[PDB]
Amino acid sequence: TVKNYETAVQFCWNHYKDQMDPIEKDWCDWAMISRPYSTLRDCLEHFAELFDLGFPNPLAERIIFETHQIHFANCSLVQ
Amino acid sequence: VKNYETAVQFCWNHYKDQMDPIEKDWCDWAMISRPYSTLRDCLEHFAELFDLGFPNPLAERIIFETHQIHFANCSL
Amino acid sequence: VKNYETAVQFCWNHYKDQMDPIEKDWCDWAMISRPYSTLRDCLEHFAELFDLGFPNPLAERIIFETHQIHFANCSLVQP
Ligand SMILES: [Ca+2]
Ligand SMILES: [Ca+2]
Repeated sequence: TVKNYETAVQFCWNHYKDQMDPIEKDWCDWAMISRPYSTLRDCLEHFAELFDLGFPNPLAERIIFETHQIHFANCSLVQ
Repeated sequence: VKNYETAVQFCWNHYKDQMDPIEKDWCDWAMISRPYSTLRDCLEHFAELFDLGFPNPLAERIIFETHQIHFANCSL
Repeated sequence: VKNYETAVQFCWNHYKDQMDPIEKDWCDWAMISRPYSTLRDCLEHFAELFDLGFPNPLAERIIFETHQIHFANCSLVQP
């Protein structure tokens, strides 16, 4: 039922992974992958405002660092 | 505070003074967000005051810094 | 620039063109803010041009790259 920020962040991440898991072959398609990533960021900020925490905030930024390490860090910058 | 670099140091020290006594709580994400927001507000207030963009490379180094010393070892 | 990825290379190449002649000043924070602000504005402009979110993963990889090659080892205050 989502009643604090930590569990909100889990909610956002879970929705994000549901998008990212089955499209591994396109993680470095920068234009395409910008959509689910936007939905992650925006979810993170939406729930930051809902719980009156600022944005960015440390948990949100750990989450953004985590996707960069697991999805994007070893992508080529030109396809 | 004669310039941006010394304003950034001023911001950074008001932040640490808030953070050092509450090491136990550095991974209480809700709580810790407050002093962190003050640091960002400070970094941005002084950026505009010295007519520099935000984010900017020095402000970003301060953000990496606090992630490295306060939040890196935290369970998510 | 036929797409976002090539837009991001134009931004990045223009940035390096301004940075390379001022290597002795990469740690002059107030000074080096100008070319960096232009880089961010360039990344955001083309982002909005191609109706992608900003920030986005590719743009963030460029940010990380300048932090790694330009600013990682600078003193936080000049002598
Ligand atoms: Ca805009
Ligand atoms: Ca779009």
